[PDB]
Amino acid sequence: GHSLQDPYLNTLRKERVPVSIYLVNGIKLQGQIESFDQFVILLKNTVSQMVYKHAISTVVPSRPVRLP
Amino acid sequence: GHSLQDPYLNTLRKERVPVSIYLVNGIKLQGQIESFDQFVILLKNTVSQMVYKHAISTVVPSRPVRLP
Amino acid sequence: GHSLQDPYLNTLRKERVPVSIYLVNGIKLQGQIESFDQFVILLKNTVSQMVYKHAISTVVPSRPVRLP
Amino acid sequence: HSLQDPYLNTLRKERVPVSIYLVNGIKLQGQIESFDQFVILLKNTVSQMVYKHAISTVVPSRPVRLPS
Amino acid sequence: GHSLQDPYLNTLRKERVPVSIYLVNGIKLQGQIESFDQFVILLKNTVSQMVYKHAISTVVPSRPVRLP
Amino acid sequence: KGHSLQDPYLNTLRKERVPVSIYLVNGIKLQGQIESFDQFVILLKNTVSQMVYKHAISTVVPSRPVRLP
Ligand SMILES: Nc1ncnc2c1ncn2[C@@H]1O[C@H](COP(=O)(O)OP(=O)(O)OP(=O)(O)O)[C@@H](O)[C@H]1O
Ligand SMILES: Nc1ncnc2c1ncn2[C@@H]1O[C@H](COP(=O)(O)OP(=O)(O)OP(=O)(O)O)[C@@H](O)[C@H]1O
Ligand SMILES: Nc1ncnc2c1ncn2[C@@H]1O[C@H](COP(=O)(O)OP(=O)(O)OP(=O)(O)O)[C@@H](O)[C@H]1O
Ligand SMILES: Nc1ncnc2c1ncn2[C@@H]1O[C@H](COP(=O)(O)OP(=O)(O)OP(=O)(O)O)[C@@H](O)[C@H]1O
Ligand SMILES: Nc1ncnc2c1ncn2[C@@H]1O[C@H](COP(=O)(O)OP(=O)(O)OP(=O)(O)O)[C@@H](O)[C@H]1O
Ligand code: NA
Ligand code: NA
Repeated sequence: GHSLQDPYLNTLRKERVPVSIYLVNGIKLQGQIESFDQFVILLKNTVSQMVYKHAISTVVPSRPVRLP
Repeated sequence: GHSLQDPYLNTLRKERVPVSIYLVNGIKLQGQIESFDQFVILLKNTVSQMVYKHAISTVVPSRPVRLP
Repeated sequence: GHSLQDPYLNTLRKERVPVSIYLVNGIKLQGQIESFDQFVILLKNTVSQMVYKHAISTVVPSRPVRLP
Repeated sequence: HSLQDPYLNTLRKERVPVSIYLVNGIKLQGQIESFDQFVILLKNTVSQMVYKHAISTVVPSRPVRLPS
Repeated sequence: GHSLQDPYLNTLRKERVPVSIYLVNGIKLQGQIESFDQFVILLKNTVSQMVYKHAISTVVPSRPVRLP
Repeated sequence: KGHSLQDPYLNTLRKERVPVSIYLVNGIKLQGQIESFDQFVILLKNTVSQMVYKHAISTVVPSRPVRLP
């Protein structure tokens, strides 16, 4: 399920970790995860934007992180 | 669920906030959200059009949105 | 849910409005919506072709259209 | 699938020559030999299985009776 | 519903038929169907690699195959 | 057959810690070890553990063959 995606995203959110989100088309977004639900992530940095999960390849934290 | 996506689109809709919508294929659409449902967004501006969510990567508001 | 997509496509259909349908790969199709269901749209012209909704980015009517 | 199935079944049973445009822009030609919910067997020189998720459009070479 | 895909893939597996698998991105994989489930295919050659179906456009056997 | 192949296959690569290559839909090649996975994502370990959406993966390729249970 999301039995893993969620605590991971939530850990990045809670602790305000800088991340790169890579999109399926190769576009790289940077920021902190402000919030998220089942389908979108709200990314904040130089401009705030709502990102669709279905368009995301990877989420890469800038530092190692406690895992579920 | 859609606990985040929906109040976010509704606030954009209600406050007529100009948005940029970036499609998975890199095309940028521009305008205001007239309405939406689970699967599509109705975008009005110089050009009015129905946009399938599955083709959307990000929604970038022209100014930040305060959620309820 | 479908509260917008259905009445929007049904209106375009009943009114025989010429539409531009942009595919996810950038290609543009033009014609009239002959019919549609959950997964496909039948686009009328020289022949009526079947278009999977999953392959569509946007539907753009040639003229402004209301949905009373 | 109230439209897709009778439409593909007409194409199959009348052995109508078709074009299948894929989401990446590749164009396949042949005839529909069989299909189910997820795949179409496209028949020709070499026959092949096409995933509907990779199809953008299905374009018959001639007009065909339309499901009503 | 799966009355084509399963028996097609299973015939290709049982008979160890050389196949080409084309991905939506243009990549051409070659080998033989080792096993498959609802979502992935195990494609044997130098190692058995897991191919996600959603990434596949077509499956093309190296020779014709009689179905059950 | 549901996930009767994908789960044990990924589980094998996880438990045996076999290095894999994960190719993305856009051609990009990621490399590391499968730390864990759920229905939707795979955690890929190297410098940091990045999260890979399955919907963006075309293939997972083990650096060396392995066997299913
Ligand atoms: N974890 C990842 N997921 C998806 N794509 C990635 C990832 N890491 C790198 N890429 C992409 O792979 C390509 C090659 O990576 P490389 O490290 O050479 O790029 P880079 O110079 O670091 O650029 P960037 O800082 O934008 O990643 C780049 O287009 C990059 O954006
Ligand atoms: N927030 C975003 N989400 C997804 N894709 C984006 C985003 N911002 C830019 N891109 C993509 O990155 C590519 C690089 O273009 P760039 O961002 O430099 O132009 P731009 O700053 O958007 O210009 P303008 O603001 O005038 O549109 C664009 O093709 C665009 O599709
Ligand atoms: N409303 C839209 N939705 C999705 N894609 C679009 C839309 N409008 C244009 N495009 C695509 O984006 C690309 C660049 O857009 P641009 O602003 O140049 O439109 P255009 O090329 O003048 O339109 P046309 O191709 O009809 O002349 C075009 O190839 C077109 O296919
Ligand atoms: N029904 C369709 N579905 C998807 N793409 C199409 C369709 N018809 C044409 N195209 C694409 O539109 C582009 C422009 O088509 P144009 O009418 O200029 O040439 P064409 O005669 O359609 O070429 P062809 O049919 O050989 O692809 C081509 O790249 C073609 O692949
Ligand atoms: N299993 C695979 N899944 C998806 N893409 C692949 C795969 N193998 C190769 N590619 C594509 O090939 C390009 C580089 O080729 P690569 O070195 O990965 O071939 P290879 O698989 O090592 O060949 P061989 O199977 O002969 O060892 C990458 O951009 C990648 O997109
Ligand atoms: Na990149
Ligand atoms: Na094309």
